[PDB]
This record gives sequence, C-alpha cells and structure tokens, in this order.
Amino acid sequence: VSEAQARRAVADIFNSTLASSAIGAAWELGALDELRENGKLDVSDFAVRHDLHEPAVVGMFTALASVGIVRREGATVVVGPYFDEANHHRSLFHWLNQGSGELFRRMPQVLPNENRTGKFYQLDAGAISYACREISERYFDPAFWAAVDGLGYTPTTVADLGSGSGERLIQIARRFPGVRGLGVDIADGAIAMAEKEVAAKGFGDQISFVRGDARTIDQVSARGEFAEVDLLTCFMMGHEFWPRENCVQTLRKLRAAFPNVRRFLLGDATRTVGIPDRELPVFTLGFEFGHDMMGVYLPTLDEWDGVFEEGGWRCVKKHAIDSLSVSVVFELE
Amino acid sequence: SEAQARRAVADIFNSTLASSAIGAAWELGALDELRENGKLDVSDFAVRHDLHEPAVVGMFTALASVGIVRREGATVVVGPYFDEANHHRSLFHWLNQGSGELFRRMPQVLPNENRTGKFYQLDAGAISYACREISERYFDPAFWAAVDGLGYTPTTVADLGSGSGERLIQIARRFPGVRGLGVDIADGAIAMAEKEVAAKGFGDQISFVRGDARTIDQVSARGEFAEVDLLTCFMMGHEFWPRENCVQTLRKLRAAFPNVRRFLLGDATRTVGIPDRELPVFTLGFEFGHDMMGVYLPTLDEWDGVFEEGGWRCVKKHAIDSLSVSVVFELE
Ligand SMILES: Nc1ncnc2c1ncn2[C@@H]1O[C@H](CSCC[C@H](N)C(=O)O)[C@@H](O)[C@H]1O
Ligand SMILES: Nc1ncnc2c1ncn2[C@@H]1O[C@H](CSCC[C@H](N)C(=O)O)[C@@H](O)[C@H]1O
Ligand SMILES: C[C@@H](C(=O)C(=O)O)c1ccccc1
Ligand SMILES: C[C@@H](C(=O)C(=O)O)c1ccccc1
Ligand SMILES: O=C(O)[C@H](O)Cc1ccccc1
Ligand SMILES: O=C(O)[C@H](O)Cc1ccccc1
Ligand SMILES: [Ca+2]
Ligand SMILES: [Ca+2]
Ligand SMILES: [Ca+2]
Ligand SMILES: [Ca+2]
Ligand SMILES: [Ca+2]
Ligand SMILES: [Ca+2]
Ligand SMILES: [Ca+2]
Ligand SMILES: [Ca+2]
Ligand SMILES: [Ca+2]
Ligand SMILES: [Ca+2]
Ligand SMILES: [Ca+2]
Ligand SMILES: [Ca+2]
Ligand SMILES: [Ca+2]
Ligand SMILES: [Ca+2]
Ligand SMILES: [Fe+3]
Ligand SMILES: [Fe+3]
Repeated sequence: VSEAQARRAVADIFNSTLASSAIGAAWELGALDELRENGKLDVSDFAVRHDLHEPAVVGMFTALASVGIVRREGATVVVGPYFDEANHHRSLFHWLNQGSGELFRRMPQVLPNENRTGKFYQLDAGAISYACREISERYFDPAFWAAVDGLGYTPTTVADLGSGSGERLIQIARRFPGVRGLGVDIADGAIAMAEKEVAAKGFGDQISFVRGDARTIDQVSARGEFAEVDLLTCFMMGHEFWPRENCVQTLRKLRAAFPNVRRFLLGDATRTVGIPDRELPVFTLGFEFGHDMMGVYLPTLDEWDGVFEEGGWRCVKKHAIDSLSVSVVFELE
Repeated sequence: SEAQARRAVADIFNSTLASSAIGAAWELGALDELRENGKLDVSDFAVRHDLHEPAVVGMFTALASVGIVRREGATVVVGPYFDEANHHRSLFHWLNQGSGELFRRMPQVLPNENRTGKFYQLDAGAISYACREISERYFDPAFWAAVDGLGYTPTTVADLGSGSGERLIQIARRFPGVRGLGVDIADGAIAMAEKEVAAKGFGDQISFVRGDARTIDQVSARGEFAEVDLLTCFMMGHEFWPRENCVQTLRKLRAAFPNVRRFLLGDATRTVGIPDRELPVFTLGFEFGHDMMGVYLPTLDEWDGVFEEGGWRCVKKHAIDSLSVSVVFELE
C-alpha cells in the first residue's frame, strides 16, 4: 500500500473507535430507533426533545457519519449505507463499549501477571445488563422458542440459571400460565432487579428468585423447590462452568439437584477456531479477547459437544444462531 | 450490498479493539520491539514482560484484525499500516487510555441534567504520558523553527502549562545560561517536573509554581515574571477561551510579563468543513471530546482575530503536520 492508503486506513481505525462507542450511546439515547422508524431526524430537535447538550449530539452523529453509518445533511441526519447492519448489532457495540470499555481501556494494567489478583478489572454491571436484554432477544429468542415449541411436554416448574433481569421466566410464565418459576443468579443486584421487575409485571406470586452460584448448585437452598423443576434453562453464562473438569462436575451436580428435569435448554456463545484475523466477524474478537483478559475459559462448540455425556446429559437437538460469533442452543436430557 | 455492510460493521467493531491495543502495545514495549526487528515471538514477549499470554495473543490479534501487524503462527510481523499507526500511537493512547471513560460514558454525559460538578473522568497520568510524546512528535518542528527565528538570545523563559517540564529542560540544553520558570495548575505536574529537573542537574536554573495561567495576575510567584524575556504556551491555549475570557487572559499575560519580547503559542484548533468520511486522525476525537467536556475550542480564524484586542501582534504563523489543524504563532 501507498502512504496515503495507510493514512486513510489509520484515520478510519481512530474514527471507528468513536463511532463504535456512539452506536451504543445512540441506541440507548433513542436515536437509532428514531432513525429506523423515519429514516431521518433533526439534530437540534432531537437534542431538545431529549434534553441533551447539542454540541455533543453533533459529535455523536458526526462520529457515526465518519464511518458511513449515518449521513449528515444540513440540519438533518439520514441513515447511511451501513445503518441496518450497525443497528442490527447495536447491543454488541453497547456490550463492548458501555459495558466492557473499561476492561479494554486498561489493557496495559490488566495484562501484567502481578496485577492479576483480587479485583483487577471493572465492568459496568447495569450497562452489561442493559445490553444483554437485547442480545438475548435479538440473537437467542428464535432458537430458544423453537426449543420450547419442541419440548414434547408442558412445564410446571421452570428454573433459570443466571436469571439476571427475570425476563426469560416472565416470558415462560406468559406462554405457560400455570407455570411456577425460579431464578438463580449469583449477583444479589440481579436478584433485587428481578424481584422488583417481576412484582411490577404482576408475577410476584408465580415467580421467585434465589441468590446462588450455579457452579455450586448443590449448595443452594431454595426450600426444596429444585426437586419439582421439570424444565431448566441457562443462557449466556454456561462458559462460566468451564474449564472442562469443573464443567463435568457442575453438569452432574445440576443433574442430581434437578432430578425431575426433562429438558435442559442451554444457550451460549462459543470460542471460534481458525477464522483469519482480517475476516473476524462482529463480536467474535471482543468476546474471546475480553474473556482472555478476565481469565475466563471459553469453550469451543466441540468442547461442549464432548462434555455432555461425561456430565450426565444427552444432547438431542442443536440449533445454530445467526450470527453472534459461533453461538448455539442445545436441547439436553 | 449486504456483504460489504457486514464487513464494514465488523471492521468498525474490530477497530475499537485495535485502537485500544495501539496505546497498550506502545506502553508495554511491543511497538518498539517490532520497530527494531520487524517481528516478534508472542510467547517470548509474554514471558519477558511477565504478561498473561492469552490476553497478549488477543492484543496482537486485535492489531492484526485491521492490518497493523500480521500473525504467522506464534510470530507477529509488522503489517501494512504499522508505520502509520506507530507514528500516531500517542493519539490512540490519548483517545483510549487517556480519554476512554469520557467517550464510554456518552449516554450519561450528553444529558443536560447530569452536566454539573465533576461529570466526566479522565485518566490524568495517562493523558500526561500521551501528551509528552504528542508535544515532541507533532509540535517540535514548528516550536524549534520559531526558536531559531527569535532574533535574540533569551535570558529567562517562562512556560505556561509546563507539565513534565520537558520544554524548559530542552530550552536549557540549547541556551546554557538561561533560567527557566514553569507554571502549571496541577500539583501532579509540579511534582514530576521538579523531580525530573533535579535528576537532570538543572535545579538552580529551572523552578516551578502552581498557578492558573487564565488568571496569571493572582499568581504570587510574581518576583521573576519581570525578568522573563520569552514566553511559551503549548497544547493548553484553548483553555483561555471563550473569546472574552481569552482577551482578558491575553491582556493579563501582557501586563504580568512586560519584558517578554516573543510569545510562542502552539495548540490544536477546531477544523471547519472537513467532510465527515475524510476526517483525519485525531480531529474528531479532539473536537467531539471537548464538546462532551463543555470546553470551548476555537478555530484558527478565531485565534487570528483575538490577538490585537488581547494586546499582541502575530508576526509569524506556522502550520502543523498534521495534528488535525494545529499551529504555532509567534506573538509580540
Ligand atoms: N456462576 C453463576 N451462577 C449464577 N448466576 C450467574 C453465574 N455467573 C453469572 N451469573 C449471572 O448470569 C447473568 C448473565 S447475563 C445474562 C442473563 C440471562 N440468562 C439472560 O439471558 O438474559 C448475570 O445476571 C450474572 O449475575
Ligand atoms: N489554566 C491552566 N493553567 C496552567 N496550567 C494548565 C491550565 N490548564 C491546563 N494546564 C496544564 O497544561 C498541561 C497540558 S499538557 C502538557 C503541555 C506542555 N506545555 C507540553 O508541551 O508538554 C498540564 O500539565 C495541565 O496542568
Ligand atoms: C453476558 C456476556 C458475557 O459472557 C460477559 O459479559 O462476560 C455474553 C455472553 C454470551 C453472549 C453474549 C454476551
Ligand atoms: C492536552 C490535550 C487536551 O486538550 C486534553 O486532553 O483535554 C491536547 C491538546 C492539544 C493537542 C493534543 C492534545
Ligand atoms: O454433539 C452434538 O452435536 C451436540 O452436542 C448435540 C447433539 C448430538 C446428537 C444429535 C443432535 C444434537
Ligand atoms: O492573522 C494571522 O494570520 C496570524 O494570527 C498571525 C500573522 C498575521 C500576519 C502575518 C503573519 C502572522
Ligand atoms: Ca427531519
Ligand atoms: Ca456515507
Ligand atoms: Ca491504563
Ligand atoms: Ca479494577
Ligand atoms: Ca400451562
Ligand atoms: Ca432445593
Ligand atoms: Ca427425568
Ligand atoms: Ca463479516
Ligand atoms: Ca461436533
Ligand atoms: Ca521471532
Ligand atoms: Ca494484513
Ligand atoms: Ca454508560
Ligand atoms: Ca492562581
Ligand atoms: Ca487522512
Ligand atoms: Fe462471560
Ligand atoms: Fe483540552
């Protein structure tokens, strides 16, 4: 390449950083929904309506425009050639930046081994939760509902491992009005958020929550309710069960603690293999590099496939997700 | 086409991690190792610097995802954009390690209701580490060209926003007799600069004082200002703004430094009309960053238009290559 080509490529990498951050912010502030409905927007009007500092609002749209996501026309912003694609994956940009940005920013301090004890990185939990709701819905739901449609029975008590916001249990209780639900989450803040949200939607008597580590599910006290659970779900946290030996034992413990579970629906993103560096798709690099930074194991799809029998489960159906890196839903029994 | 859009959006995502990795790779030693040898071994690098190797691999994968380096097994090689990205490594460091929190917290920083008190956070030590190389890499040519055209030998020099003290030191090395005086608003700045200066043996020659250069009249160091025959102010001048404040600050500086012959003022400025898809490195970060921080940023013609009211005359102006649109003015 020429020096001019390198110059353009490096300027684009710099601007991409600002656009990337802006995709999450623009989602969250309501701009991308406006642009997807009407195809355009007036930046002063948008700034007044949402009581935002207009000079910053101009930067945000400029940052998006600098890489072809939107176009600026006088007072107006219109959707650019990459709008649909960036909008589709906006929760992933949110996750990377608003949720995870401080991890990546602190690369020089996170990488040194002597630094890597106790609290050594900081995520924004609320922001991660904010993004995870759309990540679940947008990428996981169709496979999730296809698995639910093919259960071959009607659930009476469902337990969700890593229940977070409580939304999955709420949706299951809408599909199956008899159903009792039980969410396990390790984070007491998620427990508080979930109990609150469930109560406001009218489900406080049907759905309840317990703080607990699903890696040590054999220690969770939930008034003997686990024995009545006949459906188990776990989405977007199963990599936490790994390394392999930890995972085998966690699966057996799940198997013994939920002895009346018929189907166990397990959904997660996985570590890819042999994608060429210049062909990496959205998410993949951030998912893998981030967990490598945090010290968290990420299995491949073949590692999952290979653990289940030893774990006490049989995989009877598998669904490919489009495309949140390489992600899947397993139907286990 | 849907495929192009997919590739482009993936590139934007990956560029975020590469961007952050440039600064990190600088800081950690990897960029200089690649400069020397053109290549390096990942395991070796990790072991030498005692780094968690899975993360080190992701760092390089990040740089590789967009062409800065190329991976060949366990080896990393300089890539097509290595020279350009290394050249600008301090601007990535500034964008990410320095100012990343500001940009991450965009959703919280834009609402007016939240814009009171300390409503954004910068990493001051990181900013200072990037600004030190920014000074030397982008402003040195024009700064020294201005020094060469002074037409006198300075006896006492003052530097506003002296930071690390490096400018004073370098002046001292070029004009052995000279005395230096630095003024910085932050005690962090005063501390390092004072240590640095002693370590280098310039302790009698160069001293410092905490002070706000916007209100230079209330700086009770006073004594030596009258001696100063050269004033310098680099990468903070936009702090004097908005306009009316800048007029006052310039007049105050004129009157607090009456024997100053030349005043060398260098800074980056707000550009005008650059089309969005042709924005060069830094511009957008600098401008959008100052807009989120609520700080005024003048264009070059605002600066041109303020010196006379401010009590100075611009005798020579130097364009900079290219830190957005940057400039050094020679005022008297
Ligand atoms: N070992 C563990 N045991 C229980 N909960 C866990 C856990 N590790 C992570 N979590 C929880 O798992 C959640 C992952 S965020 C995704 C949540 C949810 N399954 C959904 O699809 O929306 C967080 O709430 C976190 O607190
Ligand atoms: N109003 C003000 N008065 C004095 N110093 C200021 C200031 N606003 C910012 N600064 C200082 O300006 C410096 C900016 S960065 C370092 C610039 C230095 N002139 C150089 O070329 O290397 C910081 O040390 C900061 O404390
Ligand atoms: C929730 C998140 C994750 O692993 C993390 O934030 O550590 C995640 C998991 C799976 C797909 C997308 C994001
Ligand atoms: C010091 C920095 C700046 O204004 C900031 O960090 O807010 C700066 C000024 C001018 C050129 C580059 C960086
Ligand atoms: O081994 C697999 O591919 C999956 O883990 C589950 C599966 C196995 C056999 C038939 C269907 C699904
Ligand atoms: O107005 C300008 O362009 C500069 O601020 C200073 C200058 C003016 C005239 C001749 C040289 C320099
Ligand atoms: Ca409009
Ligand atoms: Ca365009
Ligand atoms: Ca840092
Ligand atoms: Ca920390
Ligand atoms: Ca029912
Ligand atoms: Ca129980
Ligand atoms: Ca059974
Ligand atoms: Ca792609
Ligand atoms: Ca397989
Ligand atoms: Ca080698
Ligand atoms: Ca390449
Ligand atoms: Ca935020
Ligand atoms: Ca003062
Ligand atoms: Ca360019
Ligand atoms: Fe994770
Ligand atoms: Fe500034």
